[PDB]
Amino acid sequence: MKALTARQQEVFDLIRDHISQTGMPPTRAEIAQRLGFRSPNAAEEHLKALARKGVIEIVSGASRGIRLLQEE
Repeated sequence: MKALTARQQEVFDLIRDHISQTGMPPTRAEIAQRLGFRSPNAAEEHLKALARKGVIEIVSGASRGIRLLQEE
């Protein structure tokens, strides 16, 4: 249906893993630090590619604010 590339699928798996442990979605600092990104704008660009294909809503304003929608 809508296929995800390997490093954007690592960003999507950290969103599902923090909801399964805590209830809530992660910050853009947790996505850059826990997966291992040298520039935090590369973690933000893979998060934008997940919203542009159609799998998440980025709630722009809330720090822990990424709502899980679709995969397939």
